[PDB]
Amino acid sequence: LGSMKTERWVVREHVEGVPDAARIYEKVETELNTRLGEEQMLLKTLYVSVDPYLQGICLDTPIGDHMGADSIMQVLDAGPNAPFRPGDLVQGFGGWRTHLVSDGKPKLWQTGTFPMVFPAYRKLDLRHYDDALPLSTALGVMGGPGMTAWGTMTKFMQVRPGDTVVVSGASGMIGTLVGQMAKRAGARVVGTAGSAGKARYLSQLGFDAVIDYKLADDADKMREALREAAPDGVDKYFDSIGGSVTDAVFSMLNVGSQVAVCWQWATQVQRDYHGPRLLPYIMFPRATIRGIFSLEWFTEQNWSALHEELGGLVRRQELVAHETVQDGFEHIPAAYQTLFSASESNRGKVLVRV
Amino acid sequence: LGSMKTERWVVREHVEGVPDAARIYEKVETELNTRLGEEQMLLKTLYVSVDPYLQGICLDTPIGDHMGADSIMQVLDAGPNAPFRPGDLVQGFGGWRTHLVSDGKPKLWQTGTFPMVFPAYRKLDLRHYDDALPLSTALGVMGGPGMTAWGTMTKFMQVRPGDTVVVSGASGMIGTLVGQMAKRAGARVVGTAGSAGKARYLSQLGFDAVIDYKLADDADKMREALREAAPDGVDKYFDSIGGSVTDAVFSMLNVGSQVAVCWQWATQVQRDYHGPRLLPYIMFPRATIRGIFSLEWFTEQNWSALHEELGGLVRRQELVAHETVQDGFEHIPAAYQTLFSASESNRGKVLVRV
Ligand SMILES: NC(=O)c1ccc[n+]([C@@H]2O[C@H](COP(=O)([O-])OP(=O)(O)OC[C@H]3O[C@@H](n4cnc5c(N)ncnc54)[C@H](OP(=O)(O)O)[C@@H]3O)[C@@H](O)[C@H]2O)c1
Ligand SMILES: NC(=O)c1ccc[n+]([C@@H]2O[C@H](COP(=O)([O-])OP(=O)(O)OC[C@H]3O[C@@H](n4cnc5c(N)ncnc54)[C@H](OP(=O)(O)O)[C@@H]3O)[C@@H](O)[C@H]2O)c1
Ligand SMILES: CC[C@@H]1C[C@@H]2C[C@@H]3[C@H]4C/C=C\C(=O)NCCC[C@@H]5NC(=O)/C(=C(O)/C=C/[C@@H]4C[C@H](O)[C@H]3[C@@H]2[C@H]1C)C5=O
Ligand SMILES: CC[C@@H]1C[C@@H]2C[C@@H]3[C@H]4C/C=C\C(=O)NCCC[C@@H]5NC(=O)/C(=C(O)/C=C/[C@@H]4C[C@H](O)[C@H]3[C@@H]2[C@H]1C)C5=O
Repeated sequence: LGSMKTERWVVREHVEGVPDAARIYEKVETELNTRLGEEQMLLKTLYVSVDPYLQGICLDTPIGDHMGADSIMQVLDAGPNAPFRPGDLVQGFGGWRTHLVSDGKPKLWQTGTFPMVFPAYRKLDLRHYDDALPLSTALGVMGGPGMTAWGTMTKFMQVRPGDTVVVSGASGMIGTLVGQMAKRAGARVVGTAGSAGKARYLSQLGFDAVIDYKLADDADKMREALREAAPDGVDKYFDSIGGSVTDAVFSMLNVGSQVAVCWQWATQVQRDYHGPRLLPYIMFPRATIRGIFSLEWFTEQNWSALHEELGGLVRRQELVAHETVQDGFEHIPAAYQTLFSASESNRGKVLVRV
Repeated sequence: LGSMKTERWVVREHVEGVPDAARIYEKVETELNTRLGEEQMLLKTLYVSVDPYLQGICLDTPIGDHMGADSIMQVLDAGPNAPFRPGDLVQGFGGWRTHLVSDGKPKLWQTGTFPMVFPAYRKLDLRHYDDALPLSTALGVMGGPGMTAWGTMTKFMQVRPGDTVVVSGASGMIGTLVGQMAKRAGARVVGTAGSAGKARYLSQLGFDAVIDYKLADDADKMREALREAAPDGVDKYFDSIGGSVTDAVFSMLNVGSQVAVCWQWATQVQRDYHGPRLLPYIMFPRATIRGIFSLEWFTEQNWSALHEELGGLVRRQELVAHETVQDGFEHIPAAYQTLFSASESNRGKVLVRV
């Protein structure tokens, strides 16, 4: 009847808007019972992801509980019917915890806005990873974010040569992957970034035009920047921002256009709940708008196609998937903070190697 | 060579909001030159359509111009290179005029909000019509509105047995037609209507619930009636109204739900331009939203299809395509006004026999 010392980051306090990592999260020591049920496993956390969607996960986490997050774990011990053996690497929602016990089965997010179901843990096979595509990429381009970009661009958006594609929130991993895929499919690609460096970075990834969303702060100034960046209209919009940039894009939708709603940062994070009605603007364009919830694509078939298609382009150097690996379980909230407010210096997926 | 006296309804004044049809329009005598260019035809108007979408056509029509509308016409006289011969019957955007000279070719709506192109005149064939499917159906179930409903239900929405289908604006020919096709695919069809007498007309047509949209002023009041009317949520939504009813339906979208946007009466007519941001409610449901602009389906193949699929069911009494034909050219604007003020007595498509 043993037990082990583990550390955990827990939700101290609920604060909406831009969260203040130093204030919401407290690092505690915790005794973990190492006694396993017949198909439970004891796991060690090797990497964790920090993502903006955690802001609204946290505001749904009971005070005192650990911060959920996507992670890479190694099995230390396992009961006789556990899905994985000791040594196996898994990707799943381990959280900001050094170690944990779980059977890796799918689990409801009880206190979520929706009845969301966190996926079963995914076995990672080392043959898929090398120095060009390290194991850590199971939290980025070979993970949720990659699956979001690749799934949208191959199961919904049909970018054609000549199209103008708008990507809001382009500086992040998903945005840059969508842009680079769109460019490969032959499109003019316009993005929004948040400073001259980031906008230059997107220009080095192949974006044809980059608009500063800090300068163009309202839909009118934003309408101006789009009309200059996209003079023939918008065929495809990959939206992570919402708000007044999305209001702007909807005024200039072309016929048969397609909008993918991946996130609404300006609503979720900036509490912008009311705005110009958008549906009156989509009838003549005959525009199709599809909500994106990439969990529906987490199948073994899609993960292989991901590693074939997307892993290939990354390895042949036809496609840049950049990540930023902060070291140290104790710097997890400092890494998370650098997503909001400190996006300067931040390229791609931010991970923490523990 | 020669001329003939005609009457025309012209736009004398622009009035926003709900139309004042007696203040907007003026009936004039107009001498038409009847000397025909080589592809021009002289046509005589048999029926005209009055529709809510005419409110926007009007506001885009220069003062003094004639009011455009959908009509059934008959070729009196035709140049040698005309597309049709005298005696031929055609459906086209002839307008509130007793006679006109046109060449039947597609025409750009110069002054539109959108660069829309009115279609070429479409020859009708009297063989195709009997007492069950009168010639006037070329302005209803065998015309515009019929092609809007049928096209949506066979080209976009995949209604499957067990769905809950919600139709805002259900009393008219389009909502009525959607519901009946949805019911034939196994759905539970919920609607809205404005009376008790139409509420009972829809139910008797096979609707399982009918909210009264006048009782339901609010997005709150509308959620409650919907929750009741559709307890398992919405999988399909045919929207003609927008506004607060649409804000309600978007709060209870099921997974893989489809929304088709037909009109936004609440914004177009009632001038409600702001509301809750709706896009942030579609991501988890993976809702698909498609603007409708049925002009895209006006193809020869699609008409023959519409005749055969619907003309069967309508004729065999399995599909109710009622119509309300007002008599008298001098009454066209009064018939148009009832769509907005006195619909309690209308049934299906409103036309005017000239
Ligand atoms: N529905 C789904 O299935 C799904 C799946 C995965 C992810 N998501 C969500 O979708 C988003 C996209 O992923 P990502 O990796 O591309 O995220 P991300 O870009 O890392 O999010 C932060 C970035 O967005 C930019 N940004 C911040 N505030 C902005 C604003 N108000 N207007 C415009 N841009 C702004 C910043 O660019 P600068 O650095 O240039 O300031 C920053 O680098 C994430 O927020 C994630 O939570 C949804
Ligand atoms: N996008 C396209 O391609 C396309 C093509 C054709 C038509 N449309 C539009 O689609 C709509 C449907 O066509 P239709 O022929 O069936 O017209 P309709 O529904 O007969 O239009 C007027 C009717 O709508 C109802 N109504 C008025 N205000 C309402 C409200 N606030 N909420 C709910 N219902 C309300 C009234 O019904 P009660 O008598 O029950 O009050 C009235 O009978 C029209 O708006 C039409 O212009 C679009
Ligand atoms: C173990 C795999 C992990 C599980 C994580 C759960 C993550 C998903 C859920 C994360 C947060 C959430 O659901 N917050 C409350 C709603 C706010 C807001 N409204 C939405 O509709 C929405 C999303 O729809 C997000 C989708 C994320 C997509 C992302 O890809 C998933 C992560 C995935 C990589 C929002 O954020
Ligand atoms: C000759 C065949 C005729 C040609 C007519 C032209 C009619 C179409 C045009 C009618 C009005 C219009 O274009 N008004 C300006 C936009 C306001 C508002 N925004 C929209 O996107 C919209 C429509 O999307 C309308 C679609 C109608 C659909 C209708 O069915 C067509 C008529 C059709 C039956 C709106 O109403």
